Amino acid sequence: MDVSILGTGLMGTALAQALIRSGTKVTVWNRTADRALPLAAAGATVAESPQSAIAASPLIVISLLNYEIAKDVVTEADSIAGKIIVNTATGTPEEANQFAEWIAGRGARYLDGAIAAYPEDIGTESSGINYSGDEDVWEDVQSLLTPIAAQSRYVGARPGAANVIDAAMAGAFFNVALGAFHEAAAYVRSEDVAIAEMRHSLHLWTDKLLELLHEALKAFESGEYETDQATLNVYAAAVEAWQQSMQRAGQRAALMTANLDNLQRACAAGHGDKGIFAQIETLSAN
Amino acid sequence: MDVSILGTGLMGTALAQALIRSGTKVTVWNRTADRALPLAAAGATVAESPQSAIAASPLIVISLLNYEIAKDVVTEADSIAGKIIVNTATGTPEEANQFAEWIAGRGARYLDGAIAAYPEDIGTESSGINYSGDEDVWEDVQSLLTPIAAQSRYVGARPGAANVIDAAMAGAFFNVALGAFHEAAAYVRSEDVAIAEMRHSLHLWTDKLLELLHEALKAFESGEYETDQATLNVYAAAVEAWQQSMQRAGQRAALMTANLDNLQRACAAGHGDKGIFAQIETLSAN
Repeated sequence: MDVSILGTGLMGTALAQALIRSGTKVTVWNRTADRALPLAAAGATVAESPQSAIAASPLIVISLLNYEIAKDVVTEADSIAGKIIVNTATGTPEEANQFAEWIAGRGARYLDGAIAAYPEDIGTESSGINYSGDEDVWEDVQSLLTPIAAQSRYVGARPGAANVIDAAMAGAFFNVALGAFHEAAAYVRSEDVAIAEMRHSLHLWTDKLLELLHEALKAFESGEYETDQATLNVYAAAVEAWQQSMQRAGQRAALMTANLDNLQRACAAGHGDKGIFAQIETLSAN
Repeated sequence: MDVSILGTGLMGTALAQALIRSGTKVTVWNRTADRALPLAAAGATVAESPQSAIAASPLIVISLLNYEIAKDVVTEADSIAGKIIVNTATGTPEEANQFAEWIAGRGARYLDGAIAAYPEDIGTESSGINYSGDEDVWEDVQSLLTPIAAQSRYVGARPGAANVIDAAMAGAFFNVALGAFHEAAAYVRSEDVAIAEMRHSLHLWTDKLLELLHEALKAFESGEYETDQATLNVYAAAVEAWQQSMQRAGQRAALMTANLDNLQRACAAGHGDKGIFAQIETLSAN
């Protein structure tokens, strides 16, 4: 089974490159056009149009800026029927559900995608893609798609699901975490301590965070926030003290305040004596 | 050279245990008292009092609740002179600077400590301790202390420095990051997506975060926030969209709002077109 990629903007290219070395006939197409030139040299048919691209292959992997564009690009096909559309655009679950219902109604199969990886990562161990939607579909493309990422996982029948998790992981968690470290290093610099001396500990802390993440997950699946050691109250105190120390250093410490606030709410709603994982119970705006 | 540990409350014990297997004479003491019983069985002289503990050995590693207690415990020694005091209590830099100046004035040498590790971690690879203060001292105890942690680093002549970084790393960064993931997983659960499907990606994301941390660090040392790809503006948009999506799901998304706020300030102060590492320039309360 052969595949066509709509979009060559670094990712799509990487996607393509991986698929060719995996052992598959590949056909590309790009609205920017010239940017797909190199792919030919690799070993990929380029294509006049969307229409010819769609027509070339039974599996179509979209790789375009957003959903609006991908809607517009496969509007130009006339018939997309009996084809598999695999859209790896990041966006809302709503966007993914609308677009899935649309593909379904032009007699096409769908699978929504979300890519945890830098373009350069795609061949290698440091790469993961999640998919959601008709599981029948994922079953029919696993073998063809798993090769291009180290980790490839069907994460649920809701089309919007890979987008929820990509939001959660890349936004809610990842980006905030990356800001937290800015607050951190700014504090360290404001105490005229050398920021460099935070270098050797980085991997200890990320190693520690990972463990705890797994543990938080366990405690979210279970109801069990059994105290065990350091309680909500303990943490609210420690963080208040850190906030203050950060504030006195002349740092808005906004992430910390938000962390504190989250933690106090958990205590004030009477979770003060459970484990930290119980701060989850008070994150609804209510 | 031999050592005495004041405090056996899990950590101190672990500290002790490690020091004995390293090949050192060890002498313990505990105010809770009974809790030091087992250490004897390992191979450690227990001690009537602080005074006898201090007196037993030239190097004294304190391991007590806070600084107030450690002040009170070595007030009871009469003479602490020509001894090395190594205090591994977490606290403010101020607390560390007061206490260092005090030890210095009873003719004793000081080194302030901060422990990135769970008690159980102490023997093993997953362990680090930072020290700050007179570097002459650290030079005289490196060989005796490095064995008990995988990573042991003198992080500056400011006594308060190990406490600044432990605040930064464990509070500003670590704890906030652990909250961010609560916001994350709460969002995922609120879209009736299964929280379990965030398990396999965890180590990819923590692996990614580590790299970026190193990179942020590079860009903080350098002035160089050269754009290179995704700009402040790009990120402010993505995060606003994520916030909204999280909000619409009925989530206070406070960490995200704070992250957004941090990011907008950076743009409004005209960094919109540099790399994300430039959000640091706008964290002062100003």
